[PDB]
Amino acid sequence: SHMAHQDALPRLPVPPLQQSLDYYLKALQPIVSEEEWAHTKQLVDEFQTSGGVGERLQKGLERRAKKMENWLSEWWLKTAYLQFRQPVVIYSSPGVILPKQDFVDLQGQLRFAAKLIEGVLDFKSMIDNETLPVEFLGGQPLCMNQYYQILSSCRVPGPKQDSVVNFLKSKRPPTHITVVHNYQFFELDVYHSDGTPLTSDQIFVQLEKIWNSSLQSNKEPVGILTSNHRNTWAKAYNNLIKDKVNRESVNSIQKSIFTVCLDKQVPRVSDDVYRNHVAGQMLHGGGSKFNSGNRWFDKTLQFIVAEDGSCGMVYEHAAAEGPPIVALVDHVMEYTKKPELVRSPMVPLPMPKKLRFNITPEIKNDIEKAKQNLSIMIQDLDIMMLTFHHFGKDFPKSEKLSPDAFIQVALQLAYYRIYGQACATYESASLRMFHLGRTDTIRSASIDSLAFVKGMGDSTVPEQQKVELLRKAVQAHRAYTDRAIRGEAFDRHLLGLKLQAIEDLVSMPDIFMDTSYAIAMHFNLSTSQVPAKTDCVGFFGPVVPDGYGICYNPMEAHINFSVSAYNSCAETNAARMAHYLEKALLDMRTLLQNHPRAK
Ligand SMILES: C[N+](C)(C)C[C@H](O)CC(=O)O
Repeated sequence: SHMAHQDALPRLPVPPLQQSLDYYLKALQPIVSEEEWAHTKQLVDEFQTSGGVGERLQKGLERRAKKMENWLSEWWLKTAYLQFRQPVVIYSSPGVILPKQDFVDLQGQLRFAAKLIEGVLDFKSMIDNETLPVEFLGGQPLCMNQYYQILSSCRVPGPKQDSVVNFLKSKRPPTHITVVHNYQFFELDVYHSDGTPLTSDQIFVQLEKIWNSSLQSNKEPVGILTSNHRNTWAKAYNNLIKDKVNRESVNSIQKSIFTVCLDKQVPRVSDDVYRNHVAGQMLHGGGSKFNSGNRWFDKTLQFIVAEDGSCGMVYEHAAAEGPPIVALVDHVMEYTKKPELVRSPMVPLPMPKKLRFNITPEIKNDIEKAKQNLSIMIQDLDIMMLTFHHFGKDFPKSEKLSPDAFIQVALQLAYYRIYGQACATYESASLRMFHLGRTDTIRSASIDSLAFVKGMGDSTVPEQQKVELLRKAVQAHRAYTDRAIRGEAFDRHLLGLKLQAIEDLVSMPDIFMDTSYAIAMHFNLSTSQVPAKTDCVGFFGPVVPDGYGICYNPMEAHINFSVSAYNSCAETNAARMAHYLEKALLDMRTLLQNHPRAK
């Protein structure tokens, strides 16, 4: 947004070596053995010894920060996503489920879909004009650069590493979106000649023509190719755009402000697994026979409107971060409720261009391969959506406790109860207080948390002592959260030293080849909060085979949880973890309330 605003932002810092290495050792203690900790302790010293390797790398990062807006920007985007060759589906692109809608027929589906498009465009006008209210936290400005990445962009396959294209602010910014129905894509202009955007009514009419221009699911699901392994997809992608029409269709999708998916009717399932499936539809689409082919997963923003009223979205992480999405969601959902205006007399409206795809025996073979790959993926994903009705932010806040810290500590209590030990845990922290900041790591497994979980279950340790261990565990977490937000966390900084070493062509340092670093970066628990005003929830796959993906939205009197795991690992089960997590949240409340402070 405002130039003055972004110009006042502090630039991402490089924390002091001794600081980050100290925090590093503290965070390792709860997850490694003493031998492993002792050895890592020795390696940590050698790394920071006078005139040693650590210093040369450290100064490298400091120089790097003087010559760049953000010393970590390109590096994070590159190593976390563009270089991640796993399919973006389930493994990277977050899935979001919005509050169900009440439409009961097709027309209601097109109507809502239309309202939503107008909603996003209203949100877009604010971003174009730079009128979107500048944001703050505690009184510190927050970078607004993430709002410019989510629209009119698209991930691009690469034989070695992908890339991201953005056209929001080009000479001829896009004015069309892409709509896909029954696997067929269309190019729909959402603005008139005079810049004014179409209306909810003008949109609905266009979507109707599209619906008609694809009555049957009688075409190849080209789009499903975007969900295969990035290396496989890069080859199939290249072979796909060897054709002029294909290339032109693809090109149209890449520049489209965003994509809207009008899903087809799917079989009915028992109620107790209904939410689970809906999430599946938003996360991955359900598979080859359902709506997976009704997607273009490279697209930064994909809004999904189900046939049964459900709806949600899925964004590609390369160019999308949490904050923008949350803001867009809240603003759009609210807009779809704001009463319209008298129908703007209808003016002549063109036919939405259909983006055809010439199929060849090779393009068709890749598609069959993509169906098969995705199918395996879905069959391995274990999801359990938990709606914690017991309480939300109200309880923790009435106890003068941060709800996020509380939930995180509950999760630690739940994991320990199941496995009898703690594990490397990750919780997304927003680095937005700094120019171009995306995220840093908050480590939920701490000295205090383990102390709390052990004691919590120790028959000898008194309830009163348990409650004190709990309060310490929560506060420790909150502090870490605040620290990570101010750039005092250490994970990104450690990554930087390593990358700096590689860049300078220096032998990989011992500190990184260390078993302890392998364990510290192997996140059996991957988490993130979605602090939305809308009663929605996010979800994503575990970052490790034997791990869980947990995402939550704390509401006032309840909490929306998503828990994911992989079937290929017998030691992890979604339901069980969700079941324990609930019990952990409740035992924590019971414990807190039975041992108050004073009167
Ligand atoms: C899901 N997870 C934590 C892997 C990615 C986060 O949503 C974004 C981040 O932490 O950079």
